[PDB]
Amino acid sequence: LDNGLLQTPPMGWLAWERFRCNINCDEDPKNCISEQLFMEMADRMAQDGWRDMGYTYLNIDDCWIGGRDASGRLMPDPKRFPHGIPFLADYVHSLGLKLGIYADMGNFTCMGYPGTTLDKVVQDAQTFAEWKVDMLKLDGCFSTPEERAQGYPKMAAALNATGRPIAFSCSWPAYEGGLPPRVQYSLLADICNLWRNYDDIQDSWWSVLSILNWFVEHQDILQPVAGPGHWNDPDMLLIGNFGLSLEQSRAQMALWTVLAAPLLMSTDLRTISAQNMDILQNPLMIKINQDPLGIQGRRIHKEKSLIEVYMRPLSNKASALVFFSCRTDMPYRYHSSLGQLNFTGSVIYEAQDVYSGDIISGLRDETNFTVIINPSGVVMWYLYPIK
Amino acid sequence: LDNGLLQTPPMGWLAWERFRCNINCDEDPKNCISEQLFMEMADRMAQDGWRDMGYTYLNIDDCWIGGRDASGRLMPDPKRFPHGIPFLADYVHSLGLKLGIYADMGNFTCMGYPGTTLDKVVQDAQTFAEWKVDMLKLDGCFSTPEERAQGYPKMAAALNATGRPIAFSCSWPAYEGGLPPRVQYSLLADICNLWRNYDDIQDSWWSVLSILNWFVEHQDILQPVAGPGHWNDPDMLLIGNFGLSLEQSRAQMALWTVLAAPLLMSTDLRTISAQNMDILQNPLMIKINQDPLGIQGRRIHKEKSLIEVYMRPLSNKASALVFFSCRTDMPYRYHSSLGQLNFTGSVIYEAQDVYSGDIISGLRDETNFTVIINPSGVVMWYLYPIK
Ligand SMILES: *[C@@H]1O[C@H](CO)[C@@H](O[C@@H]2O[C@H](CO)[C@@H](O[C@@H]3O[C@H](CO[C@H]4O[C@H](CO)[C@@H](O)[C@H](O)[C@@H]4O)[C@@H](O)[C@H](O[C@H]4O[C@H](CO)[C@@H](O)[C@H](O)[C@@H]4O)[C@@H]3O)[C@H](O)[C@H]2NC(C)=O)[C@H](O)[C@H]1NC(C)=O
Ligand SMILES: *[C@@H]1O[C@H](CO)[C@@H](O[C@@H]2O[C@H](CO)[C@@H](O[C@@H]3O[C@H](CO[C@H]4O[C@H](CO)[C@@H](O)[C@H](O)[C@@H]4O)[C@@H](O)[C@H](O[C@H]4O[C@H](CO)[C@@H](O)[C@H](O)[C@@H]4O)[C@@H]3O)[C@H](O)[C@H]2NC(C)=O)[C@H](O)[C@H]1NC(C)=O
Ligand SMILES: *[C@@H]1O[C@H](CO[C@@H]2O[C@@H](C)[C@@H](O)[C@@H](O)[C@@H]2O)[C@@H](O[C@@H]2O[C@H](CO)[C@@H](O[C@@H]3O[C@H](CO)[C@@H](O)[C@H](O)[C@@H]3O)[C@H](O)[C@H]2NC(C)=O)[C@H](O)[C@H]1NC(C)=O
Ligand SMILES: *[C@@H]1O[C@H](CO[C@@H]2O[C@@H](C)[C@@H](O)[C@@H](O)[C@@H]2O)[C@@H](O[C@@H]2O[C@H](CO)[C@@H](O)[C@H](O)[C@H]2NC(C)=O)[C@H](O)[C@H]1NC(C)=O
Ligand SMILES: *[C@@H]1O[C@H](CO)[C@@H](O)[C@H](O)[C@H]1NC(C)=O
Ligand SMILES: *[C@@H]1O[C@H](CO)[C@@H](O)[C@H](O)[C@H]1NC(C)=O
Ligand SMILES: OC[C@H]1O[C@H](O)[C@H](O)[C@@H](O)[C@H]1O
Ligand SMILES: OC[C@H]1O[C@H](O)[C@H](O)[C@@H](O)[C@H]1O
Ligand SMILES: OC[C@H]1O[C@H](O)[C@H](O)[C@@H](O)[C@H]1O
Ligand SMILES: OC[C@H]1O[C@H](O)[C@H](O)[C@@H](O)[C@H]1O
Repeated sequence: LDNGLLQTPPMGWLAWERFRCNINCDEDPKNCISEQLFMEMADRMAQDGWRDMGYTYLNIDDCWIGGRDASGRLMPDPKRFPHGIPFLADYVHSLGLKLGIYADMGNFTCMGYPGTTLDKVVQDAQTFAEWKVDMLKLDGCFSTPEERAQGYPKMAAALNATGRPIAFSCSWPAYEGGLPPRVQYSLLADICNLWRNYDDIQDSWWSVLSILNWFVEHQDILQPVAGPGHWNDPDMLLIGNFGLSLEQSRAQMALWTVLAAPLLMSTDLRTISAQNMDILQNPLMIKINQDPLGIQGRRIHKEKSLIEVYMRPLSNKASALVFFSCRTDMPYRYHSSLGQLNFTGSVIYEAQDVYSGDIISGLRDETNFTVIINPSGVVMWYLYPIK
Repeated sequence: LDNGLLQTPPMGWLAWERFRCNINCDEDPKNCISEQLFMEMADRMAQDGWRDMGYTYLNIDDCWIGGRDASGRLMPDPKRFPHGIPFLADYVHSLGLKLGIYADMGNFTCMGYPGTTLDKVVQDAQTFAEWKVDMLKLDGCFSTPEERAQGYPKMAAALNATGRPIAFSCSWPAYEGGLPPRVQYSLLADICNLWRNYDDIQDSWWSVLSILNWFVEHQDILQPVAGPGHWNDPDMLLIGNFGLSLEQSRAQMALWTVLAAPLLMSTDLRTISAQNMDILQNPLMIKINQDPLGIQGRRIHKEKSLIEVYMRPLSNKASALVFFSCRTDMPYRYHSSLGQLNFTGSVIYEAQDVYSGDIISGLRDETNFTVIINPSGVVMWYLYPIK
């Protein structure tokens, strides 16, 4: 979408994966979807280094809506959002952050809350802009393919007309199988800043691999359509939650980064461990994710030893390499050379290990190197020519 | 097997899952299959509370064999085991531990090392006894159904004839699909102390789940056949390795415990975290696993919320309950009562949460309770009557 927004992938926090549709504020006041939850997360983002590292979006997901008023104007749940959305937006802006909200192009949201039907698109866009929202996630439950085909372009146009810059996250392609001929990616890129192509992430390694596999199988289609202002969205980071081991957490971060994915966390920032914070706030990792070229990476090699190699081109003739072990046994000593990974001759390279900080220097194409990769884990290099 | 051994499930350490067939001691001297590795693990088991908690077996797996001498007698790899197996057993015995060894009923071991063919069964049994081995794991690679049907009883008879008590771990049923009519559990119970029924565990949550689900699907057959002296073996514990998150690690321990499974670790005891050590060395968990009745537990309840309940009867009218979440979203508040979990009578119970240590008092059959279960995680209760 040509609205000047998201020239690099959006970094932030999204409520959904961790907090879902928990509206029982009587039994569970600390973890229910509410004004309090978002304010407390905003506080952590501002105080604990998150905003400073680039995580700027605080996004509300499903289950915020209370109904529509006599004019058809959207309202939050009065008990869970007693001060309303402008209050929350103003609060988030006062901390140097941006606020995202959620709507559904259809009769209802996926959890059955009031939907943004075709005749409500313009009104709801105007409402969001008036509230000073900075991002909209438009889901596609309870609609037909033709309704979505009208509705997503209509919303992009309605948002534009408000005059407020609002980042547009579309779920349109996920509902149509994510692939040609039903999905037109040139069209999507003209109307959306980012799009959910595929299944909802769940808090499991199986879910991560399932998404990873789908994006890799279809990378010839998906890789070229990504760039500044228009990203593929493999869904939220699971880092800080229940399903991923340490190696797996490091793996998702590295793989989302080489895929030029949004770094949208969804975790309790109030209780996040130092170890998981270290992953998400890794400065070189973020630098790579936020590379100005915005070129999505690809899997470039697959071995029968079950080691996969991913490569992302970066600015200043630099590259990111992810050595990824799909093995389930033990650490694997992977022997290779840059020449075997299709690098150009005569150039001498240097690598910084993104997680350890270690520097490997004097790498010519023919230089043999060994990387030790843990099972379900990665080794990630930031690679650059040296003069 | 009526040899006076394993009246409770065996507890110890097995090399395979974590260290596999790593024989390259030139490049990896600290992690290769060698006498040093086993001596170092023995020291850890003696010094770090493992032995005193009940972890007594230290088991060599595949890839230890050098060959056969002129008389056809097995010898360990001379470079990797320079002092010989008797030296290692001596060392193990001096620390109050027991030594386990590996052989294969067939042409070769699964990794292609010399096999214990039918004409070598007796000689190998005598060799292990002379070496003062305490446990034998007999694999079934590179053999026919008829060879196994002859060989496993032949080895049991041979081991018996040596006069040395040697715990017998049989993989026979795993090569036969693990089920009747192809597997005869009445025979296995008479000739083996424990048997691998099913697939090799790998370092992943998916692997734990597939094993757990196979054992649950066939529990009507498998539950009754286990007891003092003869156990089902769902394979090694993964706790301390790479593939399991904290919740999943706590889950495998709890679930292996209610299944009256062996507690055979396979992890680097030199670098194991305190958090993982606290799981494996949990005194009440071990007490439950080592319960003198040796009655294997069952899944007693399954709900659409994807919460599963397991129950294991224990000595002194006590029970172990495992509330297991197969959800992949967020913590779940499970509402139940003992009466809904098929507890009868007017008995008043008290429960101790095995992980938190918390005590819940005044539980009658009708009393409503709530437990909070994390995704891919468990809540475990030790439940007992009070008067
Ligand atoms: C509502 O929708 C409209 C129409 O889509 C949006 O207006 C566009 O906004 C974008 C982003 O700000 C504009 O793109 C920028 O144009 C700059 C100059 O273009 C001029 O010249 C062309 C002809 O050559 C004219 O069409 C145009 O009117 C301008 O006069 C560029 O300099 C910018 O360059 C950026 O990208 C390059 C290359 O990637 C980088 O090197 C630079 O660093 C820089 O970031 C950029 O391309 C676009 O021109 C606007 N279109 C129109 C018709 O005005 C609104 O933004 C949108 N409003 C809201 C509220 O969402
Ligand atoms: C080769 O194979 C034979 C079996 O064919 C094995 O012999 C068995 O060995 C076990 C273990 O040593 C014996 O079990 C023990 O029996 C002891 C006495 O029981 C006798 O008396 C009763 C009278 O009612 C008879 O019914 C019974 O047949 C025996 O003759 C007990 O003292 C032992 O009790 C143990 O368990 C209790 C738990 O309640 C504890 O309190 C005790 O401390 C103790 O640990 C035990 O039950 C068994 O009797 C033998 N069977 C036969 C048929 O002889 C060989 O061991 C095996 N050889 C090798 C080396 O593997
Ligand atoms: C989006 O919503 C529209 C609007 O209708 C509204 O929502 C419905 C689910 C009902 O709750 C309505 O009371 C409400 O006005 C849906 O269009 C409507 O669908 C309903 C139910 O399918 C239709 O009523 C049915 O008519 C058939 C006869 O063909 C009977 O067999 C049924 O018993 C029932 O009475 C109704 O005609 C229709 N109304 C309009 C104005 O079109 C629409 O289905 C829904 N779209 C999607 C994609 O979910
Ligand atoms: C286990 O091995 C036996 C022994 O034969 C060995 O393997 C042969 C291929 C050859 O290399 C011999 O020198 C070895 O001693 C296998 O039994 C033989 O099977 C082969 C078929 O390849 C056949 O030619 C012979 O007649 C068989 N020998 C006898 C006398 O039994 C057996 O097949 C192997 N079992 C499994 C399941 O792998
Ligand atoms: C790299 O190592 C391989 C061993 O696999 C060796 O054959 C080759 O000569 C080495 N290449 C160079 C240029 O050192
Ligand atoms: C248990 O809870 C149910 C509602 O879930 C309630 O109807 C019932 O009265 C409770 N039972 C007791 C004994 O309090
Ligand atoms: O109910 C909200 C839920 O709806 C869909 O499933 C989306 O794909 C999820 O990301 C989430 O927004
Ligand atoms: O209907 C719920 C919906 O949620 C997401 O958008 C998924 O991508 C879809 O495949 C579907 O499961
Ligand atoms: O090769 C060693 C390997 O062989 C078989 O697959 C067994 O089931 C494993 O437990 C292990 O002993
Ligand atoms: O040789 C590996 C071995 O591992 C397990 O025991 C399987 O159940 C067997 O069928 C066999 O594949």
